[PDB]
Amino acid sequence: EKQILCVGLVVLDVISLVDKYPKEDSEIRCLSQRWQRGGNASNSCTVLSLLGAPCAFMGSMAPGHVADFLVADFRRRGVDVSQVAWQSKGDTPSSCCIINNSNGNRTIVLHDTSLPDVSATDFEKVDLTQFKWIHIEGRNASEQVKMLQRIDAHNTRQPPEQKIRVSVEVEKPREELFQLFGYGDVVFVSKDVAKHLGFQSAEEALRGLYGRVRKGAVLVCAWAEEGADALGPDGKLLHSDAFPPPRVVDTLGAGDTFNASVIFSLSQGRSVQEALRFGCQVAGKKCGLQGFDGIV
Amino acid sequence: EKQILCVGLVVLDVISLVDKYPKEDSEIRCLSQRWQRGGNASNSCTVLSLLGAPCAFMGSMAPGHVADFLVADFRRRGVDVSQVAWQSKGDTPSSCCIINNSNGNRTIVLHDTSLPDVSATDFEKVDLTQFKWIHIEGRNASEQVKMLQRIDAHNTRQPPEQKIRVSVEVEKPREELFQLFGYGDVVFVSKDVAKHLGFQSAEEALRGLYGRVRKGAVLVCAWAEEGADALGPDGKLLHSDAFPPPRVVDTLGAGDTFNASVIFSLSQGRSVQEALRFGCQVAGKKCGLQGFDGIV
Repeated sequence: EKQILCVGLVVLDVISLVDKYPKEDSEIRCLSQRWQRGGNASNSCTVLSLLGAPCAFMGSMAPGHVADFLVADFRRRGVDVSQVAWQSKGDTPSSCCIINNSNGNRTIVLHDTSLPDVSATDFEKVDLTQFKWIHIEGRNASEQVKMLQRIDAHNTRQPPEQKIRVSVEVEKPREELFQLFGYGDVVFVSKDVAKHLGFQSAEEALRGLYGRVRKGAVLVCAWAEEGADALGPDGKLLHSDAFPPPRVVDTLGAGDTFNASVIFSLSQGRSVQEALRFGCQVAGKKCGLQGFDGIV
Repeated sequence: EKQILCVGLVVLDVISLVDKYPKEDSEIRCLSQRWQRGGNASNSCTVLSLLGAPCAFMGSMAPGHVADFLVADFRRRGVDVSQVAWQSKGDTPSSCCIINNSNGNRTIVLHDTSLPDVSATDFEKVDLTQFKWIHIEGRNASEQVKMLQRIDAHNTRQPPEQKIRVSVEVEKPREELFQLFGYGDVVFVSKDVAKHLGFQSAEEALRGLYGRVRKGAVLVCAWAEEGADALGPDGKLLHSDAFPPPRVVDTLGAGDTFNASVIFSLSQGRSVQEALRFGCQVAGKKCGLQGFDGIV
């Protein structure tokens, strides 16, 4: 059975919950503390795996303690890591995150050696016959365009039933990523890119950005508590409410859980409306849980 | 040569070395990062190892990756882990440590909650004929006294020449530990404890607290830049100046280096006076060093 590939960043977050932020030069105990693999492409694989869809992660890593921990996690959850671009030097990104018990505050100390990004030449070496869906976390745009072009060229030599579906996320606020909009069957734009572009709601954003997508494509924008919306080539704006959990305990990865869910659903041949709804159910559920496990 | 046994915590410390201490609700970018075996008894075994002294660690660990790292590290250093108390489930202690670059202060967010402690039951299964010196990190006091009494019971049927020497560390400001004083030939008390009880200097700390030890014991107190002092049965107050590094960069475990150096010095039949200086020479140098390698 063909897998879903997710190209993006990975990170080891060490998350600590405390009652009060630590005064310098002190030793205090934790309420809780967990080690969690993260990064957008990385979380989507976590969700795709729990939802029972075979998937693969491709990103940059370097050998070391963190990579070892990260690869172990991937494997345990069944995520394929064969396509990973290993680098000669640097460390795989890691961070320690202290979380305040009442204030909700989050201080992050981050270790990141600027590993070269997955390049077009890295992606040339990936055999595409294994994949049914590919999803690219927008980062180094001009290289990623080459990748998307490579996929486009692949699809032209294939019957429709066997074409690879492609999705793209534009989640950081940078001029360079705009070029991604023109590729992919599904394009995810985040609230924060949307608001930074001056848009005040998911409706405006879709209607404002749709002109930038390849013909036939679908633009999706999830707006947290206000649900999620989408716009297709037929111009009807599809909506889903959010599914707020009784208490929102953890938000880290909710957007990644949204995207993976929409991908999974469209992947299973469901409709955009259905996929929007599904994305919202799963994301809301995750928000009432520590990490990703209890989603399914 | 018989082994020195160290009883207490073992921890996988995630050190992050930063420019300035970070402000709450902010994302600072790390200078360097690493994993270190830590925990008080654990660090003392690292130091005891570097001096060339055979040693063994006893504490609670639990199956998983964290234990794999720590155990591996114990072996890299020759430390005997056969006396360890393996639990069936739960997670081995781990922590997030932030070290300042300029001042060199260390801030610890420890996670030592999961596992049950080394019980007095566990300790009876220890062949006391293997060790010449048993050191106990003061933690679960009421069980630790049982262990100490069992050692006292053992010494009774052994001549002065070949009789196990015992020490205790009182490092946390929790009343529960006050009992431990009456046991052990050498009783380490820290600056963090001394100040909690209202003591201004290392001298007044020893004077006030000596009535608490057993007849003929040695009360030690290290006080960072102000060296370290000691008081025995005779009553002559021995002191030592501090040997500061050319540039203080890492304080994390400096106390655990002092203790270890004093224990070592003493077990090799030197005097309290010489022991102190050695504690200060080595503890000091460890402060100009990122890690424990190079302290001798």
